Amino acid sequence: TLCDRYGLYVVDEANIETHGMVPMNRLTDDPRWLPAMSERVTRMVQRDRNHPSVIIWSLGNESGHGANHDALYRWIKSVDPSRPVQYEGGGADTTATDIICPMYARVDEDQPFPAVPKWSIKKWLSLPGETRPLILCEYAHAMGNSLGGFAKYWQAFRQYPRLQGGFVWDWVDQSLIKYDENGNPWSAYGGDFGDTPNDRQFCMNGLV
Amino acid sequence: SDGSYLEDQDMWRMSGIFRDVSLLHKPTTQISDFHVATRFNDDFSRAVLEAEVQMCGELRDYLRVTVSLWQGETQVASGTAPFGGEIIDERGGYADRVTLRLNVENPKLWSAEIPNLYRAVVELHTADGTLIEAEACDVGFREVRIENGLLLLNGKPLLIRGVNRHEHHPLHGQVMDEQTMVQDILLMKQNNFNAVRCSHYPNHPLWYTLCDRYGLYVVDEANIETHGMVPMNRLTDDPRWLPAMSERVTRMVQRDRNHPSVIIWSLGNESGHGANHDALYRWIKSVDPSRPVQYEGGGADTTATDIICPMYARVDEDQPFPAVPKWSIKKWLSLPGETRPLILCEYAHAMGNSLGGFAKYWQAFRQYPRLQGGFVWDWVDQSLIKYDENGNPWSAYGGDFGDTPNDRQFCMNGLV
Ligand SMILES: OC[C@H]1O[C@@H](SCCc2ccccc2)[C@H](O)[C@@H](O)[C@H]1O
Ligand SMILES: OC[C@H]1O[C@@H](SCCc2ccccc2)[C@H](O)[C@@H](O)[C@H]1O
Ligand SMILES: [Mg+2]
Repeated sequence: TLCDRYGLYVVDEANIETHGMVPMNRLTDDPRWLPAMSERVTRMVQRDRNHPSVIIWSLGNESGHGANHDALYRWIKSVDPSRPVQYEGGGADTTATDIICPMYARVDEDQPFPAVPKWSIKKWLSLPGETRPLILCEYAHAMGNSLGGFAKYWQAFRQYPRLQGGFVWDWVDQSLIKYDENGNPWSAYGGDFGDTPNDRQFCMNGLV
Repeated sequence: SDGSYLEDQDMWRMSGIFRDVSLLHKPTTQISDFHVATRFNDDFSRAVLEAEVQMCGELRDYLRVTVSLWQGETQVASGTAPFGGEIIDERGGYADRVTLRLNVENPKLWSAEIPNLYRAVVELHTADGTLIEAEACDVGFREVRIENGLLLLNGKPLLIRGVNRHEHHPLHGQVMDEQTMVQDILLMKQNNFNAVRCSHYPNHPLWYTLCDRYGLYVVDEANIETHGMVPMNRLTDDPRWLPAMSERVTRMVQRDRNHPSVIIWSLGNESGHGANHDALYRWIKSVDPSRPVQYEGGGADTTATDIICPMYARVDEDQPFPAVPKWSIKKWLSLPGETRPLILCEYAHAMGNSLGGFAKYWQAFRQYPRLQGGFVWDWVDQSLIKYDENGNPWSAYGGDFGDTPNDRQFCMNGLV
């Protein structure tokens, strides 16, 4: 409602992420989990499809590429043809996305990982056969003293028509407040609650 | 002559009988044309050589054509037939043509790395075995196609290490001899070049034979350039010049279509974009579907080219001219709708102390699949020799012969 009234474009995303599985698509390639995944996608679309600010649907995040993703991509295109669908898993340019949507691809430097390479964004555009627009779903990881080389993304976005921008990672630090002996507040991060294992200060990636 | 309007190439303007003169004797019944084409299975393990032969003179029932294929001294394949093609339309077929098909198993493929050649002999003879006349040419088995935005040879993507070359000699002007041609080919291969662009007209016929034998890819180019017109397409958009332009394109293709080294046809150079170029692009695709056609005029990516072929586009910097912008080559590839390969028909102008930033092109060629290389401008300086008072020779350039107006030292752009 607030994004409709003030004016922001929204990507609305299904609650599906299976990052810690080995391999990452162990559940999203299994037909026994197709029921559980379909409730997460179909109920989001039935709730939010009347909002003008929602311009793109997303199938979730970091769950590899499985046949369950293709089935659900096609379900949304059929019930709601008025918005594109994006999905980054399985190398950011599978048959389950309308937009190439890499995370942390660099402007000029290739990172050739096996099965899921991250090409430079200028090169990705022109691979044999490729016609889709490119919008980075995560770029410029703002952890601590960061955003070096930000100008280099914005030079490329303005020069190439099919580079249509991206979403910085991310808005606000996820720190929590703890109290010392004198009752003075302090900012705490992973591991400060006796939680173990933990990922320490990786929870603070915000611009604010 | 009015033909001078179509020959405004950047070079010395000279005149005369500057190539060979010869007499040829043929019998009255004679081979008047022949074409050779090669087709492959998916992995290049089986080929069909198809030969079309046409005759002139009086057709008789006893006339026969034999085509044989030789590898060294070993005969590899042979075929024989009487005249009479298959039915073409409601009125019949060509009584004065025949098509032989020869199967070849595990052919050795031609490329610039390994220039394997066969020899095809065509014999017109009587049914009882008397020879009337024989003709022959060198055959290279290779396939050139564009697939999914890449130029492929024998199924693999090419990287063109090319140069532009003019026919120029400092003492003899535009007269080419064999010794000069061989010297240029050895120096090119010794400096890691694999391709040559005939800038900007068909070459002496011996050039294509040497490129077949030593191994260079050739772009063969029609003698059409109207650079000094305003606007540049004033003649190539006029239908009254369509006759003159079509003779320059159709006669080049009828002369050179049997050479394995010729892999790409070009419609000429710097003549804007006119409806005459579209008509002639389509003529070549129809008579010779086995080679791509390229043309740079009118902004390097018109409907008259299979390859985007800019001249002097930069690696990273755009040059946005009105109507005919030169995009950076990395950006050109990804413009909305664009799917073709990109090969620069001229880059890295080598005038005087030059080629700064050459490494930057080669970094981009190796990183982007659809950037498949380019032709440097150019091979040899076009200087001429003059003599001083003591008879000592010196190298001269535009304006040193009292020629005016002239373009001074712009005639020297060579790597040698
Ligand atoms: O803010 C951390 C980022 O971590 C990387 S995993 C690679 C880095 C990593 C892996 C394991 C523990 C800590 C960091 C994700 O791809 C991003 O979406 C984001 O969550
Ligand atoms: O070697 C000179 C080059 O000149 C430029 S025109 C622009 C430069 C120019 C124009 C008029 C006179 C002198 C140079 C051509 O496009 C090239 O193909 C090549 O011929
Ligand atoms: Mg010119």
